[PDB]
Amino acid sequence: EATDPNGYIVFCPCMGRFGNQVDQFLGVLAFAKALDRTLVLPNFIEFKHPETKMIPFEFLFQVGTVAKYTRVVTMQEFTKKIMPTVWPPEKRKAFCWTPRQAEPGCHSKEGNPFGPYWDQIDVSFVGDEYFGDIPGGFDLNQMGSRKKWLEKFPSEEYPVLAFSSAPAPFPSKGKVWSIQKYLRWSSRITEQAKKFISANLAKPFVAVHLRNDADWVRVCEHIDTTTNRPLFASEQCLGEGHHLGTLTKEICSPSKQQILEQIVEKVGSIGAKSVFVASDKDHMIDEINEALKPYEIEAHRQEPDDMYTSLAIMGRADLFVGNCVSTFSHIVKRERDHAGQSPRPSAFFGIR
Ligand SMILES: Nc1nc2c(ncn2[C@@H]2O[C@H](COP(=O)(O)OP(=O)(O)O)[C@@H](O)[C@H]2O)c(=O)[nH]1
Repeated sequence: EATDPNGYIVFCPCMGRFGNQVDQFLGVLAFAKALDRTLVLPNFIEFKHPETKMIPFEFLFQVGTVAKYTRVVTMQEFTKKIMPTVWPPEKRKAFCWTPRQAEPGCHSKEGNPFGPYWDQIDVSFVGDEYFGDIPGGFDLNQMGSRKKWLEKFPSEEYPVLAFSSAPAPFPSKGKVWSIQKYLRWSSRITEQAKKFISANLAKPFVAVHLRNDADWVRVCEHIDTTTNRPLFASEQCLGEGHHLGTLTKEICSPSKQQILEQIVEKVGSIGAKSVFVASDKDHMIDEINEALKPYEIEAHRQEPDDMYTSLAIMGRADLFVGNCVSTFSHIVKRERDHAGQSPRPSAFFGIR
């Protein structure tokens, strides 16, 4: 019915894959609340055979729950009710930090997933706006920055702030992690997880995330122990600014030997009766089963490995062993920390 007189934020989760998108989305939630505009829930993005698939927020997560954090609308609602009445085509401007080259601009629809995401909701942009000139950019907790935002893009002139990418830092700040208390798997996904667990995973079970597709080597080449800077999600196991210790290649990219040894250790730590493995490539089922044979238990995977059901299963594990650098693992860690009545235990490869 009524539309928000403070205006709206819509954005493309245009950086990285699902872990990346969620990580920034928590920040966008914090941003929308502080600014006090209603957030249009994004379509998440999945890169497949030839196509870029936009996934409705509500296919993955419950709107009811996220609405307990801040004012939200589904993309379906935005497209049907809000856009036709508050955001006519002549007012559709894109927002980004600073102009860049392909005439310099936001280039909000150049390439993949940029073009397809906006095509999905029949948005073409008629002009660009920049916010990078505001001191502290999208950090609304810098004194004066919020006032400056409301001065530069008032809701009367700009009913919809439409961002080329998430208006949030990457990696996420520690202060926003607990916001994923407000992300709850759709019933569909939770039921797929529950069925796999009851059929295949005698309790208590250890769930492990094996991050090992071809893009990972380069990720872990980033590690230099002398400077010990945060790398993607590493602060999830080493604390903000790595106050707990040193990021190592053993943490980022454990060897097969190290993986098997630590699975065995974690099985023994809980008297586990089964192991679940989620992986982007090599689930190591044969190697793990061989390593677990003296202990008369097995490892199990989904066939095929659906990334969302996999995250949900790892969230329900008695013990989760994740990859500390991975933002995909970070989703599980944050669910285990914040989703429930009380926190459920997590561990990571290479960290004591
Ligand atoms: N099916 C499945 N896919 C995965 C798994 N781990 C990674 N992936 C894929 O690889 C992407 C990794 O990107 P991202 O989620 O941002 O996490 P990060 O790169 O590990 O920080 C995921 O979003 C998935 O598309 C897994 O355990 N199962």
